[PDB]
Amino acid sequence: GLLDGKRILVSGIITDSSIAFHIARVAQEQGAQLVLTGFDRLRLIQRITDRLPAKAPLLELDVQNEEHLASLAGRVTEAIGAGNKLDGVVHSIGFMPQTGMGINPFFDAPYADVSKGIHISAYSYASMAKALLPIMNPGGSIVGMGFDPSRAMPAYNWMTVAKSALESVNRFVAREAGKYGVRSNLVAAGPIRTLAMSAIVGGALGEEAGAQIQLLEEGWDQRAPIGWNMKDATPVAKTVCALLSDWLPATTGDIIYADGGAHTQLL
Amino acid sequence: GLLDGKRILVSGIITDSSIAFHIARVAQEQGAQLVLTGFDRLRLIQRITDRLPAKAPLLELDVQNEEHLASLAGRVTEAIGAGNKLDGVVHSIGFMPQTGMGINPFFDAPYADVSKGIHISAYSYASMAKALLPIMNPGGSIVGMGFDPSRAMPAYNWMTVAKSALESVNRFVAREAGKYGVRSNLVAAGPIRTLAMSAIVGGALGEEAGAQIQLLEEGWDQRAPIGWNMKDATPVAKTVCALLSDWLPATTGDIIYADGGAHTQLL
Amino acid sequence: GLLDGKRILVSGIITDSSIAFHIARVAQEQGAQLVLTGFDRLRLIQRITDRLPAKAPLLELDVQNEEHLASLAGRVTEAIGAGNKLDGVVHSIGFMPQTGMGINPFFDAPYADVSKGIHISAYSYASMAKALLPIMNPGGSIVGMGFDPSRAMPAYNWMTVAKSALESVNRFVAREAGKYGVRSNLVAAGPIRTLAMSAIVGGALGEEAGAQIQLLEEGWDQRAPIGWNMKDATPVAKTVCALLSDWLPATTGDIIYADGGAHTQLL
Amino acid sequence: GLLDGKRILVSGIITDSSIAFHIARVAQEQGAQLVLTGFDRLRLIQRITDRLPAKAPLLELDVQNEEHLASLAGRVTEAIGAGNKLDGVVHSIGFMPQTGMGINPFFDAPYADVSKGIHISAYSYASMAKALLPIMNPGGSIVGMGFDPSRAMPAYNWMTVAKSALESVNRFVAREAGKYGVRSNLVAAGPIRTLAMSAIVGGALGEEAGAQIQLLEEGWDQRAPIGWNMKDATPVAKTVCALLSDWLPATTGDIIYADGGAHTQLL
Ligand SMILES: NC(=O)C1=CN([C@@H]2O[C@H](COP(=O)(O)OP(=O)(O)OC[C@H]3O[C@@H](n4cnc5c(N)ncnc54)[C@H](O)[C@@H]3O)[C@@H](O)[C@H]2O)C=CC1
Ligand SMILES: NC(=O)C1=CN([C@@H]2O[C@H](COP(=O)(O)OP(=O)(O)OC[C@H]3O[C@@H](n4cnc5c(N)ncnc54)[C@H](O)[C@@H]3O)[C@@H](O)[C@H]2O)C=CC1
Ligand SMILES: NC(=O)C1=CN([C@@H]2O[C@H](COP(=O)(O)OP(=O)(O)OC[C@H]3O[C@@H](n4cnc5c(N)ncnc54)[C@H](O)[C@@H]3O)[C@@H](O)[C@H]2O)C=CC1
Ligand SMILES: NC(=O)C1=CN([C@@H]2O[C@H](COP(=O)(O)OP(=O)(O)OC[C@H]3O[C@@H](n4cnc5c(N)ncnc54)[C@H](O)[C@@H]3O)[C@@H](O)[C@H]2O)C=CC1
Repeated sequence: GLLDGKRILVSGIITDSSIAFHIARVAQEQGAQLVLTGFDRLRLIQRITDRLPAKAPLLELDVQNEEHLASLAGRVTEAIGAGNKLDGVVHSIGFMPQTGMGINPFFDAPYADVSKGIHISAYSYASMAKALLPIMNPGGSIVGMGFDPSRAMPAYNWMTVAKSALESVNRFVAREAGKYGVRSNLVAAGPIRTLAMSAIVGGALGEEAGAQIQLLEEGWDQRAPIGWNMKDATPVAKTVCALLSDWLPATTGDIIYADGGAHTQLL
Repeated sequence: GLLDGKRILVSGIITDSSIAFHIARVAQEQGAQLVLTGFDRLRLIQRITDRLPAKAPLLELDVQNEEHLASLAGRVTEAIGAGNKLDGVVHSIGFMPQTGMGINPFFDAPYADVSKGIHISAYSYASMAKALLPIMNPGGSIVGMGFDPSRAMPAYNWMTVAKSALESVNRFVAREAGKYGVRSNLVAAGPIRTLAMSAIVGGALGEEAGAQIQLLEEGWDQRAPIGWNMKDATPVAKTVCALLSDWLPATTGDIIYADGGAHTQLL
Repeated sequence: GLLDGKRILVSGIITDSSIAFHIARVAQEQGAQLVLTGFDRLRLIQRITDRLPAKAPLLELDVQNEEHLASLAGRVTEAIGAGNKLDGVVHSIGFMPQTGMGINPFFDAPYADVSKGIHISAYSYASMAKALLPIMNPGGSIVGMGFDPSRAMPAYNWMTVAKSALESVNRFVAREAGKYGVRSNLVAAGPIRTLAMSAIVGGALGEEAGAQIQLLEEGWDQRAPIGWNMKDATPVAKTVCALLSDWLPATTGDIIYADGGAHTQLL
Repeated sequence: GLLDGKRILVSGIITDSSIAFHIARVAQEQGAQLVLTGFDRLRLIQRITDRLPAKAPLLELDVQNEEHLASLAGRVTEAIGAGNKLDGVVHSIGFMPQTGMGINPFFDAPYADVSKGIHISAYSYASMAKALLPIMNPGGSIVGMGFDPSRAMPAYNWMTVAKSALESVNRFVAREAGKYGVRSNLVAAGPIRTLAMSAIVGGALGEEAGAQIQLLEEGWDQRAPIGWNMKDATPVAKTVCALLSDWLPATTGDIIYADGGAHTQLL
């Protein structure tokens, strides 16, 4: 069991096709005891998570809520029992109001909307770390979910800016986390057919967005020297588990690309 | 005259040691007619700018003000006369509340403070572009001021996150600006002894910040194969002018490092 | 056992402080059956490898020898028995004549000497892949050893050029290897006290080299948010094993930094 | 005149569609006195260069010839007159035997052929610098021609490896050149329809190469936010001249992308 004995907080389960859902599953299959957090439809999330191969306490956490962040460590040690600490934290949380993604022209997202997306998608990586490093073991691992934002791309727009900010935050959380003996890294994932992703290629945010995203994903699989299957989140899940394991013990402030190799190839 | 005939909006003059101040000066020495914008002490800025080798209208612009952004193009064509357009825009604007720079631990900047810095230092690059591309000529150039945020560094903290977001914004403004025949680029500058920079090495934001920044700059000059003189902004000024010229006509969404070569060298 | 059942060719064992030595050891501790290759002192290597926690056939391979490359696949399937294939190949081979490292000024390495180092240290990664992909399983993994060559550094000189070429070769072997269902990646390691490394800080290649390398390594541990211990190769060993495992199944043409996080940090 | 008064050695003119040809032309139009070097058809090159807007001495230089390198500085000061030095050197030289480009599979280039291409296309950048820095002024500029080798691409194959090595060499020549007050940089150009380029899209090196290159170039113009015209070398020429000028005085060991902005954009 890659993750035998480890206690791991996995955030961001919203449906059974969330990337966190699969991380959660592969983690349990691998020996880990989890605690889960969820955003706003908690009953829905409870019903979804009932399907993991094992039970796991579930706590509410709205990353924009000071008080939830304040109480989080208490709620976690309670759920895992006093005298116990986390070995692993997964941040798999993201959001950008739709005015910052694809419908709208890039220049028409208003600041209050982008600030919200940066808050939830980038800054919150620091918040979770701050809230949780006090309850983590030496040898621990924080892992966040990004996508390669180093070139601009159609439709993703401000969400790419948010991911750029996230990569930079991650390099700073690594500085803090290191004082605890704790690694911090991002997994840069290829596009994965989430419920929201599907809704977008179905045109949820306008037709030209839809067509652009669709063209983006097909290009991925073509460049990926080992292919990319957007229908299958589990190679990303496995990658996160590798970073939660003790098998990358000298990597931090870093980015692991689970993307089929697509970013290393031009045509 | 590198810039003969060009009309250029240069933002961000606050003292005679602002980097915009020198860009302004080198630009005039080079043939350009400028319009200047300033933030909040306009009388102060007027008195400062009186010293440039030529007169230049001065307009108020608070990058967080919708109405200033709204009116900006009107105020500019008025100042340069109807039927005239800009060839050049300089964004040399930045700010991060001090809770996000160095005193404070990284995890204690509150979101409202970082959001403010991201607003002024990153998002505003899109705002200026949006406000001004309607009044720019084919062959034009937007240039913003950054610093290399690809590795974390002590004290700069959230300001580095903000610069990471800026680089990503710049790649998107390039997409928009290209429809107008207009380039967008950043100059990544080495550390330069601005009034605020000095105040910080003098300990304005705590002693350990001060010492860290001071150590940062000395490392710069040591790595720079051609040296780096933080007392002298004019090699950065000249670099911005090169991007305003027609001599980099195939570069955009890009980053030019005016940093003595320091980023290309490890020890 | 991370590597249970896998058959793995590990090249480059020359002493018990070679990085391959530890990869070999951690791999065996982890379930793998190995075949080993060695360069020129085969009796010496046999005596060294006798110390691994398990036996492993040992084959001669001089990466500059056409005939050794020609025969290699035969010799390997013989050693592992017909009808069996490799799951894993480790390239941990490197060399640059000393005229290209540190004594000599950079401009005085003669081409014939640099060509030799590029041959052994970069091109040979393609050669091993070519010689061995015919005997590898879907799901396999080729892993080479590099160091981050993206900034120039004192003394390493042409060896850095060679590592730059290696990273680029690796992106091409990924293209080929993918047709076999096989990943190709590099581990970028922090400096590790090998016999040759020690000899150099002891001044083997001149005093100023020695002092520069020594300054390089101390800077590493200072930047590394989780520290770097050049005396201990085993975090690199573990990283290579992670890439040999099935836990990074969507990464290829890529670079994993086992370097304590040092490359993500400026000061 | 951007380059008024400067003396500049421009290498690599072979036809009137060579990139050096246009650099040469734009440089003269801009005030510079040139000395030119040529590889092996000197009479041909003389007849070609007769067309520049001004005369320029022409010297033979085969970058693989020790004796030509040995004598080069003598021949140059002779041609420019004793007591005079160079302000500018252009390296616009490249070659990879066709076994390393596109016909052949990547694994079938033999080392002796790749070594040749690395010799001419990468190592020679150090050679020219070594041969010429002794006859350069403070404030001088060495400029080489590359293409972005950071992702693998079809057909270019070993020539991409060679360009990877070149970028790394350039970071080392910057270290040496800095002791003379001299900058070293590369221009990364978009694809440009040279005679050899045309021959290749015409299938000179096999049909699938041809089709791949052709697909590569069309993708360039599509990503380039300001377009890319492979028929027109003069935006690259202008970029090189910008680096020869005094307008990028703090950039070295660096890479300027004259590529329409294509590398900053994913789809
Ligand atoms: N699906 C894709 O193609 C890729 C997604 N990613 C990233 O993976 C992560 C997970 O998203 P997916 O699983 O793809 O979609 P998802 O929609 O299943 O996950 C988004 C999670 O963010 C949570 N969330 C939103 N606002 C929140 C708040 N205020 N507090 C707490 N949680 C909040 C949602 O509840 C949801 O569980 C995101 O960072 C996404 O950007 C990275 C690469 C690719
Ligand atoms: N000084 C340094 O070592 C380096 C500075 N930079 C960047 O150069 C740019 C200029 O800063 P410096 O000249 O160094 O300092 P400075 O303090 O002279 O310039 C800052 C400018 O931002 C303006 N500003 C702040 N808030 C504003 C708002 N709401 N609206 C409009 N303007 C506002 C200020 O009025 C000031 O003119 C900034 O982007 C800075 O981050 C980049 C590299 C190095
Ligand atoms: N030690 C260090 O600080 C770092 C080393 N690396 C790389 O790790 C790899 C292994 O080197 P170390 O274990 O450090 O030193 P080492 O000297 O123990 O390993 C070098 C291996 O290359 C082999 N070799 C040399 N010429 C050969 C040829 N013609 N054919 C076959 N093999 C040949 C040697 O026999 C030796 O086994 C090299 O790629 C090195 O550049 C990467 C990062 C750091
Ligand atoms: N054409 C393209 O799409 C791009 C070309 N480049 C680079 O621009 C540079 C110039 O090539 P182009 O003008 O495109 O082609 P070209 O064929 O006109 O120039 C090649 C030059 O290399 C010279 N050369 C070859 N072997 C030599 C030797 N032993 N000694 C001295 N010179 C030798 C040739 O004589 C020729 O003048 C090369 O570095 C090329 O890789 C960079 C980006 C794009």
